[PDB]
Amino acid sequence: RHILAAWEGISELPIPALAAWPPSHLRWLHEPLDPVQDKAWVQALPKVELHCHLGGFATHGELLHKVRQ
Amino acid sequence: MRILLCSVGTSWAVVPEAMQLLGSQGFDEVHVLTTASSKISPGVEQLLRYFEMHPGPRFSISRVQDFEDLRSEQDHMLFEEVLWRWLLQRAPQAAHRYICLAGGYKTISAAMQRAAALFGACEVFHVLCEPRFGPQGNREASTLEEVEQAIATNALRFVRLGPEPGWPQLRLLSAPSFPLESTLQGPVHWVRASDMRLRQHVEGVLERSRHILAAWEGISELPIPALAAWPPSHLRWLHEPLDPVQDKAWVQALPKVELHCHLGGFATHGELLHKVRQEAANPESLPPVRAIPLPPGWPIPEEPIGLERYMRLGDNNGSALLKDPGCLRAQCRLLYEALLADHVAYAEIRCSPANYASASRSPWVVLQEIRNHFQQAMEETPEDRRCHVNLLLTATREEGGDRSRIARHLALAITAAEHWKNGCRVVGVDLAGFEFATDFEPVHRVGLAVTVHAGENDDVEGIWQAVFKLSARRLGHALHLSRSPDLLRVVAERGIAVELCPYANLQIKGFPLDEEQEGSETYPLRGYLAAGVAVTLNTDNLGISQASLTDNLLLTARLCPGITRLEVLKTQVFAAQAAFANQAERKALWARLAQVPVPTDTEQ
Amino acid sequence: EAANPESLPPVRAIPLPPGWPIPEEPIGLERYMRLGDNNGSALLKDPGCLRAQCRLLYEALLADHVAYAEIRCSPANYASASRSPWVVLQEIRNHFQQAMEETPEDRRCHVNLLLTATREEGGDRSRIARHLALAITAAEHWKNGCRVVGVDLAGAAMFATDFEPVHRVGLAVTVHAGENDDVEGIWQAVFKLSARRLGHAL
Amino acid sequence: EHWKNGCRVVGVDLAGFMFATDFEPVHRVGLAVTVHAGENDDVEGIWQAVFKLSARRLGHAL
Ligand SMILES: Nc1ncnc2c1ncn2[C@@H]1O[C@H](COP(=O)(O)OP(=O)(O)OP(=O)(O)O)[C@@H](O)[C@H]1O
Ligand SMILES: Nc1ncnc2c1ncn2[C@@H]1O[C@H](COP(=O)(O)OP(=O)(O)OP(=O)(O)O)[C@@H](O)[C@H]1O
Ligand SMILES: [Mg+2]
Ligand SMILES: [Zn+2]
Repeated sequence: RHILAAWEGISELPIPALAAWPPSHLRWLHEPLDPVQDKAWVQALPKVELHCHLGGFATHGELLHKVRQ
Repeated sequence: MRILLCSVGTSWAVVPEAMQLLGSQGFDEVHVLTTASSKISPGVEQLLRYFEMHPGPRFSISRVQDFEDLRSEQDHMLFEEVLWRWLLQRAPQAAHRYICLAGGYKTISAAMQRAAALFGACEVFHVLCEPRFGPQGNREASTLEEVEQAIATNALRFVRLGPEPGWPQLRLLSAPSFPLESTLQGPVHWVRASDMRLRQHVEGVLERSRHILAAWEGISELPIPALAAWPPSHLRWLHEPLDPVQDKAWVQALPKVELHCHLGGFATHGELLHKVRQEAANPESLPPVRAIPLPPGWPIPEEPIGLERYMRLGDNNGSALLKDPGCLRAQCRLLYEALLADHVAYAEIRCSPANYASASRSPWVVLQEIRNHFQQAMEETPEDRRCHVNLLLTATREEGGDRSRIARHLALAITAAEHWKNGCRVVGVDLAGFEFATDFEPVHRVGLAVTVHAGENDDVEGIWQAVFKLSARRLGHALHLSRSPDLLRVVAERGIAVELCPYANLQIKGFPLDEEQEGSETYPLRGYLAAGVAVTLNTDNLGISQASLTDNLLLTARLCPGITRLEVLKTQVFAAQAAFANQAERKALWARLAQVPVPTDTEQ
Repeated sequence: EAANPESLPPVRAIPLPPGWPIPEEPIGLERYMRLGDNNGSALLKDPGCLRAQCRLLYEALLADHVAYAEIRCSPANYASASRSPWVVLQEIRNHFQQAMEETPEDRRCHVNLLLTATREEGGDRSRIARHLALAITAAEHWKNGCRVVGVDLAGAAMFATDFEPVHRVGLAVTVHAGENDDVEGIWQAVFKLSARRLGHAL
Repeated sequence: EHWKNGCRVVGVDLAGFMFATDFEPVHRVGLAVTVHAGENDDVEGIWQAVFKLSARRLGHAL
């Protein structure tokens, strides 16, 4: 059901696996992002990092103390 | 709102008992579909009597005039069609749709179940009544008093099979598109169906959905998403080697993309040359028709003839001939006609307006005339079949000659880039030479795309300089990429398209044809494809080569052994992505590409 | 005479230094440029305001008895999303050609055009490229009447600009001398840019 | 060229160059270049990174 319903307009979805998503979930995906309420969904997302300096990771706090130890 | 579309046959008690599935709430309105058999009459009067009292819900009766008994299968098909039409009409929404299948024949009950599956029903139940009624108390309620007793004694067990959403494609079918012929006869409706379009539409939708679900798995390996709706046999046919002969008609119908085509090499001989000459404005200035003999076996020469002979093979048209306005107009119109005959959806033509300028006609005038001829030809064609033409300016490097033409062409391109923002546009410059970086910073500063045209050399330094010095977004005739793994990897990574002209390459350079397996001299098309390079197949010169885009796509089957048809579709997609078009033209091209011809020889 | 009076910018208030035209003290170049901010690209993007400028200017040369003039224009500064730089130049040329032909051939001031490729304070050399390409395109287009006769280099990038193409099409080059005493600048104009005239070489 | 599996060196990021004279060797060997923008609100640097440094990514191009 879900795949056929979302088949029309499948080139507008970044990940092609989103077609099998329920239509209500796709409508939610098309709604503005909520930082307070969407913390868990973003936290569980598989992400790609392309800009991260190694020398600016543990610059203060417990991480810095661990690095020094 | 809550409706209940029930079925009545010899037993009319189904409807009154079905009127209590919810209980005290009942149904705001109910309907019944049955046959026109005479035996169904007394049940109809009993139902009307039952409706006389408890007239809370709405009431109506519909019988099929062409289906009474179960003595035929065509009658069964007609009954199914009428049931679907009546469900569409008397039940606009399945969310507010309660369906009862207790009444009707066994085939009738199956029809209600199948219709609920196809079009969806908010809830499907089956009404039951204990036989503790009637004489002897061994028969179920079959009269008004007995029906009320059953409804008043809780003698009706209701089995609900659960909601049933149906098919997304079968939930947006409005009844007005499937009208049912009704004839008011008293307090009942006599419904009839004209055509069986509904059943054919449902069957086609179901088959297409099954094909889509079967192809869902490998949806990222299909160049065009619309290929998932093909039958699995078709998708298997698409993975087999391309047949140069049997597949001619399938390739001829493909919507193709042309990226490497020269305006001056189109009508170089034959009848097209004579038509172009006849169109001339002043027939006296026409140069005499030189005698240029084609090599034996043309367009497939026995041995390669190099680039100088190939270029000289088209001296009857071009700079000396297109200086006539009428000849230029005929050239443009005939080129657009040839593009239309090949089903090309997007084409980039290469022109040298400075070569066609005269005392009274500046390069700007020639360029404007070419652009307006192509735009007028485009506008004279239906949008569904219209080939979109864009223009590239060729800034060639003469052998120690006129270097002012390069400057004139670059300035012309930079000006035409802003001049036109719709229809036929000037989208880039073709650099046939350097195979000079200072001359092209202005080209990059205004957003013009650059394509470098390799020729008469097999060096990788030229390709390296074009990629990293000229910032070329496409490469023409880069037949020696495999000879440098770093260069090939860079080309694949940066997404630089490679323009290949099968016939032109074969005639100028020469490659083995119809071999068995890929040797060290085979055409590099499949080696490039396996390396991740965006490869596009083009014509170069329609006239000098005597080959169309279809002919080149077919010859790829002999230059490359085992090349599949999915590979030609991939080349078309690569060309669509590598075109210098804007968002609107790109959308139109992608809409056109989504219509691939259906194979006809999928039987082996 | 604006065609779209609903788009004309408000008439900014610009005060002239006391003693104009003869100031009591040199006001520099930056203050000089700002003094003309009520006209130019602000007003000349209007098709109707670009005619009054071209006609109110030709009758100022007639009242001064000028016999030959070369006007410096920047057609790319007046180009909108619907009027390309070539359309603006196409119009400036024909607004001067039309005015010339409507004057008796005895008091007719002959007007030619120079395209000013001004160095920009953003490194944005796209404007330079468009003007140089426009001048090369208009050099061959018009052989009679009003003509584009050269480019005005009002300003190291130009030495990396490859001004050779303008030389190959027969265009002349004029260079404004910078506000600094850059003797090394006038040297490169004569021998690198092949300038045939020098502006403000004091 | 040393490593071909696992963790690899896939490119270099220029951090304030517009000057690609000493970068032809990196493009020759196939190393991708990402140009990292500075605190200056200039667009000429972006043009040089795109066409002079042949950058494939841009950092903080605001
Ligand atoms: N957000 C940033 N913008 C610009 N430069 C940065 C930024 N973050 C780090 N850098 C610079 O990147 C350079 C190299 O990166 P990295 O942080 O890994 O080096 P480092 O020697 O450990 O850093 P540092 O001594 O500056 O903390 C450092 O010199 C730092 O100045
Ligand atoms: N296959 C090719 N390989 C390399 N250069 C080519 C090829 N085909 C055309 N050219 C170059 O393109 C230039 C302009 O292309 P076009 O075919 O439109 O020629 P033209 O304007 O008719 O002039 P002419 O045929 O007299 O050279 C030609 O002068 C030729 O130098
Ligand atoms: Mg001003
Ligand atoms: Zn070619």
